[PDB]
Amino acid sequence: MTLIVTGAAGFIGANLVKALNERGETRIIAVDNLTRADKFKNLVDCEIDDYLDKTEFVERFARGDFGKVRAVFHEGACSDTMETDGRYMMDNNFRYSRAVLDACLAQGAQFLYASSAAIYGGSSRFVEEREVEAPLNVYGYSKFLFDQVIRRVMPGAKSQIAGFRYFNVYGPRESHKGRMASVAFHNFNQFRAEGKVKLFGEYSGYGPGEQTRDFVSVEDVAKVNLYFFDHPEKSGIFNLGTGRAQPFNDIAATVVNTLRALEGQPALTLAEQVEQGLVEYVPFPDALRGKYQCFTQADQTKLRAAGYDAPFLTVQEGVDRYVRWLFGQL
Amino acid sequence: MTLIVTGAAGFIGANLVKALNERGETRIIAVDNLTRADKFKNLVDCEIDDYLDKTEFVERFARGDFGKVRAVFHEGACSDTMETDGRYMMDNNFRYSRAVLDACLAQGAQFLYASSAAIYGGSSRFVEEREVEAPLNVYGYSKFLFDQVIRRVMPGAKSQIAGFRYFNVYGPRESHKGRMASVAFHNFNQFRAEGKVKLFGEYSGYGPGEQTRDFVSVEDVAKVNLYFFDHPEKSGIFNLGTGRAQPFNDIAATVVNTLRALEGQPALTLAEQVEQGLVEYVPFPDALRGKYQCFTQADQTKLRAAGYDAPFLTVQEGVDRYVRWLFGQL
Amino acid sequence: MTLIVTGAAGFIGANLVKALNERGETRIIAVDNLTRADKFKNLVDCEIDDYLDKTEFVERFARGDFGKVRAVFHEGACSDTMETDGRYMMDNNFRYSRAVLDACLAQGAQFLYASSAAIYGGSSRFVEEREVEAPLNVYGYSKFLFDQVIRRVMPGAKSQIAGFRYFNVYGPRESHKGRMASVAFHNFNQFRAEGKVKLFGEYSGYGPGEQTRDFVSVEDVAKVNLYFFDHPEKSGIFNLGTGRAQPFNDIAATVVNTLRALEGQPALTLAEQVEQGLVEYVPFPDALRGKYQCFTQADQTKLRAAGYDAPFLTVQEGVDRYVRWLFGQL
Ligand SMILES: NC(=O)c1ccc[n+]([C@@H]2O[C@H](COP(=O)([O-])OP(=O)(O)OC[C@H]3O[C@@H](n4cnc5c(N)ncnc54)[C@H](OP(=O)(O)O)[C@@H]3O)[C@@H](O)[C@H]2O)c1
Ligand SMILES: NC(=O)c1ccc[n+]([C@@H]2O[C@H](COP(=O)([O-])OP(=O)(O)OC[C@H]3O[C@@H](n4cnc5c(N)ncnc54)[C@H](OP(=O)(O)O)[C@@H]3O)[C@@H](O)[C@H]2O)c1
Ligand SMILES: NC(=O)c1ccc[n+]([C@@H]2O[C@H](COP(=O)([O-])OP(=O)(O)OC[C@H]3O[C@@H](n4cnc5c(N)ncnc54)[C@H](OP(=O)(O)O)[C@@H]3O)[C@@H](O)[C@H]2O)c1
Repeated sequence: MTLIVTGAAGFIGANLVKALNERGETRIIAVDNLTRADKFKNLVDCEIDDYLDKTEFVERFARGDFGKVRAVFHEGACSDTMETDGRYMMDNNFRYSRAVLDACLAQGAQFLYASSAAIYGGSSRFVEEREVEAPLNVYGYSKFLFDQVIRRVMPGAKSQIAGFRYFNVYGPRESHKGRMASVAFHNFNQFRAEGKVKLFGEYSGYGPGEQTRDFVSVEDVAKVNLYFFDHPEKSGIFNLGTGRAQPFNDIAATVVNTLRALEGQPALTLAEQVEQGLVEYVPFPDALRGKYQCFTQADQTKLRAAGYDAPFLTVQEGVDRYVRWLFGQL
Repeated sequence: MTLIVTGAAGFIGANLVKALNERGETRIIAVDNLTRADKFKNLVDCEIDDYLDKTEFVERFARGDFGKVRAVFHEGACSDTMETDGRYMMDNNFRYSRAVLDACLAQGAQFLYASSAAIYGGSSRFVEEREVEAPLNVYGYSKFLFDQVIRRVMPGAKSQIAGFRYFNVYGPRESHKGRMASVAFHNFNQFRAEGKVKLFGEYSGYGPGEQTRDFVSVEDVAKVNLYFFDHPEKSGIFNLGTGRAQPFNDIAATVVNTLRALEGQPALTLAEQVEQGLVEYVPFPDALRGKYQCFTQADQTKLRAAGYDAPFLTVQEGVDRYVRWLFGQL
Repeated sequence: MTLIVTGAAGFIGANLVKALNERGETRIIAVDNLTRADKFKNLVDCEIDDYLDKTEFVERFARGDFGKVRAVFHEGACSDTMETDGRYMMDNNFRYSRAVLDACLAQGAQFLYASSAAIYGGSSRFVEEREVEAPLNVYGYSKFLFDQVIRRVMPGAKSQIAGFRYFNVYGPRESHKGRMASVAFHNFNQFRAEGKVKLFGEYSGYGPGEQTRDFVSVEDVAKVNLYFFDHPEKSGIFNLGTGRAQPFNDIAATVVNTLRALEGQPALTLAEQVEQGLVEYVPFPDALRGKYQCFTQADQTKLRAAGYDAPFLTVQEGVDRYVRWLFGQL
């Protein structure tokens, strides 16, 4: 009956908590780090039995302080793809994940954790295979390396181990994420303030805004998590995206067109938006050269094969919906 | 026989200590943090058995260093609503509270603790139910989450669990609270120093000074605590206010008129005070936008239904008396 | 045919040039100081024969560089009531006026010049008599003293000498005046930028926004000027105000209601606007204490008796038109 969500105050974690709550699961231990306070807003409409700081958790879990725990959704991680202290990164992501996993295996708790497509780096295949993994930054490396450990532990594991390589995740509860929030959230606040949105210009062969990613709503991230939570016999590392890749232009053009409908104005093509200065491009930062993915697209074979067969919200549906939820404040 | 008050050197905890002394209860263990040394003034006219820093107390209380303890008045918390380190807020408030609760439950000691009307946030109703609780800042969240825990502990709880959601408390012994002391106290000093008082202006559709709160003197706060102390059979989460919501304008008008009256001057209406420059309005801080409660009014129903039928001082009686008490200094 | 206007690129001067332009007079020497370049806008739709800086003008004028000159409209002065260098103020205002006056007398030219109601200081009568004149700042004194000199020179003067004590003037071509522009102009920009307007709070027994002035449109100012221009037989020093005094609140509220009417919204009362936060009050600046007129109202007796019988635009007609015109930039 007792559930544990780490990263609970965060974008994905709190979304999981909300989804658990909505199916009546409420005996939840929330673990996070509230040093940046505003995250708390994410848990205000939630039901949990306890809160701990990430520094007090592991040793108390291991000790059995929370009793009989059914599952741990391990979303807690430093998600700053620009953080430079790799020692911190490896301790806070990799080592920590390991102590959590060891505690789950020692107790028979299901272990559902967040991985990242950043692991793929500049690959042209996105299949859950070591062969094609080569992360561009130390964040991606911390995730990559934990995935390697998972592959060694999985065959001998009697309790569930399910890892999700989230792609570009967007949706409610990311408001606190700063520069690490999604492009859609960024585009939203930009249009509210300056009446126009921003995207990176040309870089490494891709036109302005033509860099493409697989954008997934949290709604679908939470659905997938619950599916494997419900099937403790399914273990593995799974891509979690839509299998459909789109340029950043679609995010921007969509956010703009949806904010215009909310005020009466008719939809515009991307080109009209650029023409009218509704979309403008910022020159690509030197700090991100060689460390940036210009293309990602989930191969969906593995996830579908495991029996998750529901459709995924498209950019059009999901971003439009997300902007409207965002607009819900005036 | 041994009593313990945390927050002992602060506003409400020191009023509790004195109230206990005024009934021959003097075997008190006092717990606070004297880093800001001026607080000591709150215990000079008091009788206590011991003083401990908040950091060395929880260890000694569980270990039973204080012998048999009848009750704990857990008033100690970080009361700075603008404190921004949520990790500290959750540790010093929430986690600390649970530890005190756990030791209290372990030893069958009564547990009377301070909550806060901040928990209700911008809600339209003020009844002790999860459905109207939405805190606006992390301070509120730390009080909120402890209350949720108490609702899970309570049914099984052998011993007394008394939690009081204080509203806007004013009165003596709050002199050290700086920017967190009551508006009454601020106005007094302001008047003494500049010959005028200040209030926030228009914010969120409330006119200047027209934001409204439920103001309760400490005296009433101290009576309610003693009542539940005398009644270990009574347990619950109670609103502690007067049921009567007044605008900030009233406090100021009262402070100005009481201070005028102390110098043989006639009373003015608010409309005269504003026209005379005795009341002026500072524009509303952007640091408070969306984090500020514009309306509170205690729903007394649950507190009455527990046998506390005594009447509460009004703003006119309480502020007047407090202002006169303050005027005692030269 | 040759006409001179000092302060030509400033507020009143440029209105004189345009009005003269509109009855066929285009033989105009313009004299100003364009260091703050933006005043140049004031002359764009105008016809002038020459432009000189104020520092090179007087020598050339007295020497006869401009040939026969019918009249000089002397509007050029430092109009910063908050300027603290009184040596500069007396040189740029008082001595400059005397040098221009002398040259006029010797050439036989009409001399129309700007005085100021600032001359009356905190007086309770506003008649053109020495007995009720006592300026509060050095600006006022520079005009005050010059007027005394005119009263000595006028008896045996062969050409026209007309001096106008402008009250609070408002209207187009004051965009460059900064903190010295009319309150109507300030409110317009305050409202366009923040959807609310600012006025001074209580000072010296006048409530928030209650200090009153005699507000006169530049159109009337230009009209009175043109009248005496037409009648060289009339000399003297005259009040140029409406005879009607309103509080600043009237200006504020008239500006708000007029802008609201343009966005379709309904008109509000002053107390409504104050309660809604549309009008807020700034603490009176110490730098103005004892240097600030709380009341002005022109006694029109002398102006009428000289022949000027026309009606003056009131605040409601004038400010409304000023606001609509100002709104013409979008
Ligand atoms: N598009 C996406 O959002 C995306 C894509 C790929 C992977 N992911 C993964 O999704 C997970 C959650 O991401 P998110 O979007 O929700 O970011 P997030 O909002 O920052 O959530 C993470 C929260 O957990 C905290 N935390 C960090 N390390 C922790 C630890 N060792 N134990 C417990 N809590 C910890 C973080 O706070 P502090 O860091 O300040 O301590 C943060 O508040 C991460 O594992 C991330 O790698 C997300
Ligand atoms: N208007 C009100 O007065 C109001 C309204 C709602 C709730 N409350 C609650 O009433 C209680 C008392 O508030 P107050 O007005 O008396 O403010 P206070 O004067 O600041 O009292 C708290 C004192 O306890 C200290 N303290 C902080 N954390 C502690 C801990 N974990 N253990 C022991 N002592 C600790 C504080 O010092 P440091 O913070 O410097 O460490 C402070 O001296 C608080 O819990 C507050 O949340 C008050
Ligand atoms: N509320 C009112 O509008 C009001 C009330 C009473 C009297 N007045 C008088 O009306 C006249 C015009 O005022 P205004 O509202 O039009 O202000 P203005 O816009 O500042 O116009 C005056 C212009 O004359 C320039 N100037 C200063 N000294 C000069 C000089 N010795 N010779 C030639 N030009 C000079 C000024 O530039 P710099 O100063 O930067 O050098 C300024 O550009 C002033 O004499 C003023 O005292 C106005």
